[PDB]
Formats: sequence, C-alpha cells, structure tokens
Amino acid sequence: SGAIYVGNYRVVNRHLATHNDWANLVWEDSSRDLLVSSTTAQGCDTIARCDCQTGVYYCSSRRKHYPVSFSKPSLIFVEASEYYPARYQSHLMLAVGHSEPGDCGGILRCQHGVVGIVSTGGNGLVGFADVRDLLWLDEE
Ligand SMILES: CC(C)N1CCN(c2ncccn2)CC1
Ligand SMILES: [Zn+2]
Repeated sequence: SGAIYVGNYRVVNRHLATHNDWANLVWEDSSRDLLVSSTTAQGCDTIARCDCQTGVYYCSSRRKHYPVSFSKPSLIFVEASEYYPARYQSHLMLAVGHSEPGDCGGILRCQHGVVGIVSTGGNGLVGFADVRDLLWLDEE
C-alpha cells in the first residue's frame, strides 16, 4: 500500500483505489495502474521532473529502502499477479529488487523528488509506475 500526496492530489495504484478515490476522481489509466483523486489537506510530496535512472524505493515486505537503477518508462509485458492478469503495462520502469503485491504504492525517489510508485513484482524485479510526465500534478 501507499500513495503520493502532492498538492491537493492523492496518487494511488488504480487497483488499490477506494470508493472514496473513485467518488473524488481526477484521472485514471488502467494501462498505467494509476488513479488520482482530490484531497482536502495539502500533501508533503514533490514530484521529480527529470530523466534520472537512479533512485531509492521503499519495500514494505522488507521494511527497507533500497537504492536501485531503473529503466526509462516503457510499454512492458507483465506476467500475471494477484491483482492483474498477464498484460502490457505502459509508463513502467523496472529495477532489480524485491517486490510482492503488497509492496505496491511504495515510493521511488531521486534527487528531484518522487519518481513513481511500486506497481509490479516477481522474478527478482520491481516495476514502478512513473508519474514524472504528469506535469498537471504540480498545479491547480
Ligand atoms: C486479479 C486476477 C486477474 N488474477 C488474480 C489471480 N491470479 C494470479 N496469478 C498469478 C499469481 C497470483 N494470482 C491470476 C488472476
Ligand atoms: Zn531525478
């Protein structure tokens, strides 16, 4: 579990979005595994605006933050998980590291701020849904 709290937006994995998220929906994309809802209180996070390929992510199934190198966001085939069938996921970055389903929502960050959230795992990789292209998160 986990979210990004930027301005008056909550960014969550689409598959973990709640009824309240859907009732306060700003934007969602199944192919990216993202959903954004509106918040009453302003949030503490800054979104990275960069093309970094190194950062640090939180792994809840280890209670640990790990430094990783990661691929640039791409359209990638993802094998079946507990929460999605085998399918193509867009705007996905991969690193070598540990990720189980409940790790979804952990933040990946670089020197510029939040890069994305854990969205995939298995086979010794962790996949992150990028948010650095979503420039509208920084205003309004
Ligand atoms: C949500 C649904 C599409 N899933 C969940 C069950 N399943 C699976 N596959 C691999 C590992 C664990 N569970 C495939 C079908
Ligand atoms: Zn960066």
